[PDB]
Amino acid sequence: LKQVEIFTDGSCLGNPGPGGYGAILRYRGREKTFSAGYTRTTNNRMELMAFIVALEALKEHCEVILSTDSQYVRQGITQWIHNWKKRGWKTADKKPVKNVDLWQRLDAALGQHQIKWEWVKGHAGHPENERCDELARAAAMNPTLEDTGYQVE
Repeated sequence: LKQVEIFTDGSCLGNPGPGGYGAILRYRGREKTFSAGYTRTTNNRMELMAFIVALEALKEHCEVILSTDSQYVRQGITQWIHNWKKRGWKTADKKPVKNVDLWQRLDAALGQHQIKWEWVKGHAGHPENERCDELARAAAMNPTLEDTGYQVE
Protein backbone atom coordinates (compact mmCIF):
# COMPACT_ATOMS: atom_id res chain seq x y z
CA LEU A 1 0.00 0.00 0.00
CA LYS A 2 2.64 2.59 0.63
CA GLN A 3 3.38 3.11 -3.10
CA VAL A 4 0.87 3.26 -5.93
CA GLU A 5 1.30 0.20 -8.19
CA ILE A 6 0.40 0.37 -11.85
CA PHE A 7 0.22 -2.64 -14.19
CA THR A 8 -0.31 -2.34 -17.91
CA ASP A 9 -0.60 -4.10 -21.23
CA GLY A 10 -1.34 -3.08 -24.82
CA SER A 11 -2.56 -5.39 -27.58
CA CYS A 12 -3.00 -4.83 -31.34
CA LEU A 13 -2.62 -7.49 -34.05
CA GLY A 14 -2.58 -5.19 -37.05
CA ASN A 15 -0.32 -2.37 -38.17
CA PRO A 16 -2.61 -0.40 -37.86
CA GLY A 17 -5.71 -2.30 -36.68
CA PRO A 18 -8.20 -2.51 -33.81
CA GLY A 19 -6.25 -2.49 -30.54
CA GLY A 20 -6.79 -2.13 -26.86
CA TYR A 21 -5.23 -1.65 -23.48
CA GLY A 22 -5.66 -2.90 -19.90
CA ALA A 23 -4.32 -1.21 -16.80
CA ILE A 24 -4.64 -1.95 -13.09
CA LEU A 25 -4.00 0.86 -10.68
CA ARG A 26 -3.62 -0.10 -7.03
CA TYR A 27 -4.17 3.15 -5.19
CA ARG A 28 -5.16 3.82 -1.55
CA GLY A 29 -6.88 0.69 -0.42
CA ARG A 30 -8.33 -0.03 -3.77
CA GLU A 31 -7.90 -1.54 -7.17
CA LYS A 32 -9.11 0.29 -10.25
CA THR A 33 -9.23 -1.32 -13.69
CA PHE A 34 -9.04 0.62 -16.98
CA SER A 35 -9.46 -0.76 -20.40
CA ALA A 36 -10.64 0.47 -23.80
CA GLY A 37 -10.59 -0.49 -27.50
CA TYR A 38 -9.44 1.71 -30.42
CA THR A 39 -10.61 1.36 -34.05
CA ARG A 40 -7.38 1.98 -35.84
CA THR A 41 -4.18 1.85 -33.77
CA THR A 42 -0.84 0.03 -33.18
CA ASN A 43 0.54 -2.27 -30.46
CA ASN A 44 3.10 0.29 -29.33
CA ARG A 45 0.52 3.12 -29.11
CA MET A 46 -1.67 0.84 -27.02
CA GLU A 47 1.29 0.11 -24.69
CA LEU A 48 1.82 3.88 -24.10
CA MET A 49 -1.91 4.61 -23.69
CA ALA A 50 -2.18 1.96 -20.92
CA PHE A 51 0.46 3.94 -18.80
CA ILE A 52 -1.04 7.30 -19.76
CA VAL A 53 -4.56 6.43 -18.58
CA ALA A 54 -3.47 4.92 -15.23
CA LEU A 55 -1.01 7.74 -14.41
CA GLU A 56 -3.48 10.51 -15.27
CA ALA A 57 -6.02 9.02 -12.79
CA LEU A 58 -3.60 10.08 -9.99
CA LYS A 59 -4.64 13.50 -8.57
CA GLU A 60 -1.57 14.23 -6.48
CA HIS A 61 2.14 13.55 -6.55
CA CYS A 62 2.65 9.88 -5.71
CA GLU A 63 5.30 7.31 -5.32
CA VAL A 64 4.60 4.94 -8.22
CA ILE A 65 6.01 1.45 -9.08
CA LEU A 66 5.71 0.55 -12.74
CA SER A 67 6.30 -3.16 -13.31
CA THR A 68 6.31 -3.78 -17.07
CA ASP A 69 7.29 -6.37 -19.70
CA SER A 70 6.98 -3.77 -22.48
CA GLN A 71 10.21 -3.71 -24.50
CA TYR A 72 9.07 -0.57 -26.41
CA VAL A 73 8.41 1.32 -23.26
CA ARG A 74 11.61 0.01 -21.66
CA GLN A 75 13.77 1.14 -24.59
CA GLY A 76 11.94 4.50 -24.72
CA ILE A 77 12.67 5.23 -21.01
CA THR A 78 16.14 3.72 -20.77
CA GLN A 79 17.55 4.58 -24.22
CA TRP A 80 15.47 6.94 -26.39
CA ILE A 81 13.66 9.69 -24.48
CA HIS A 82 16.82 11.31 -22.95
CA ASN A 83 18.22 11.99 -26.39
CA TRP A 84 14.86 12.74 -28.01
CA LYS A 85 14.22 15.61 -25.56
CA LYS A 86 17.70 17.03 -26.20
CA ARG A 87 16.91 16.95 -29.91
CA GLY A 88 13.46 18.54 -29.65
CA TRP A 89 11.54 15.30 -30.16
CA LYS A 90 13.23 14.70 -33.53
CA THR A 91 15.21 11.67 -34.88
CA ALA A 92 18.59 12.17 -36.62
CA ASP A 93 16.82 12.91 -39.92
CA LYS A 94 15.08 15.86 -38.21
CA LYS A 95 11.63 14.27 -38.48
CA PRO A 96 9.18 14.06 -35.54
CA VAL A 97 9.86 10.95 -33.44
CA LYS A 98 7.28 8.13 -33.99
CA ASN A 99 4.29 8.45 -31.58
CA VAL A 100 5.59 11.77 -30.28
CA ASP A 101 2.08 12.76 -29.15
CA LEU A 102 1.81 9.81 -26.72
CA TRP A 103 5.49 9.93 -25.61
CA GLN A 104 5.06 13.63 -24.65
CA ARG A 105 1.75 12.93 -22.95
CA LEU A 106 3.38 10.03 -21.08
CA ASP A 107 6.49 12.06 -20.11
CA ALA A 108 4.20 14.81 -18.68
CA ALA A 109 2.41 12.22 -16.58
CA LEU A 110 5.72 10.63 -15.25
CA GLY A 111 6.92 14.20 -14.49
CA GLN A 112 4.26 14.34 -11.71
CA HIS A 113 5.51 11.34 -9.62
CA GLN A 114 8.41 9.54 -8.04
CA ILE A 115 8.57 6.69 -10.56
CA LYS A 116 10.21 3.34 -9.90
CA TRP A 117 10.58 1.16 -12.98
CA GLU A 118 10.78 -2.61 -12.68
CA TRP A 119 11.48 -4.34 -16.05
CA VAL A 120 10.18 -7.94 -16.05
CA LYS A 121 9.80 -10.80 -18.45
CA GLY A 122 7.03 -13.39 -19.12
CA HIS A 123 3.65 -13.74 -17.59
CA ALA A 124 4.77 -16.36 -14.97
CA GLY A 125 4.54 -14.82 -11.49
CA HIS A 126 3.00 -11.57 -12.73
CA PRO A 127 -0.75 -12.11 -12.33
CA GLU A 128 -1.72 -8.43 -12.68
CA ASN A 129 0.30 -8.21 -15.87
CA GLU A 130 -1.46 -11.34 -17.23
CA ARG A 131 -4.88 -9.84 -16.38
CA CYS A 132 -3.98 -6.59 -18.19
CA ASP A 133 -3.11 -8.74 -21.23
CA GLU A 134 -6.58 -10.33 -21.04
CA LEU A 135 -8.18 -6.89 -20.72
CA ALA A 136 -6.21 -5.42 -23.62
CA ARG A 137 -7.16 -8.41 -25.92
CA ALA A 138 -10.87 -8.15 -24.99
CA ALA A 139 -11.04 -4.39 -25.67
CA ALA A 140 -9.35 -4.89 -29.12
CA MET A 141 -12.30 -7.21 -30.02
CA ASN A 142 -14.71 -4.41 -29.24
CA PRO A 143 -13.05 -1.09 -30.21
CA THR A 144 -15.13 2.00 -29.48
CA LEU A 145 -12.67 4.86 -29.39
CA GLU A 146 -10.78 6.86 -31.97
CA ASP A 147 -6.97 6.86 -31.79
CA THR A 148 -6.78 10.51 -32.79
CA GLY A 149 -3.02 10.92 -32.93
CA TYR A 150 -2.16 7.87 -35.00
CA GLN A 151 -0.24 8.67 -38.20
CA VAL A 152 0.88 6.37 -41.04
CA GLU A 153 4.21 4.99 -42.07
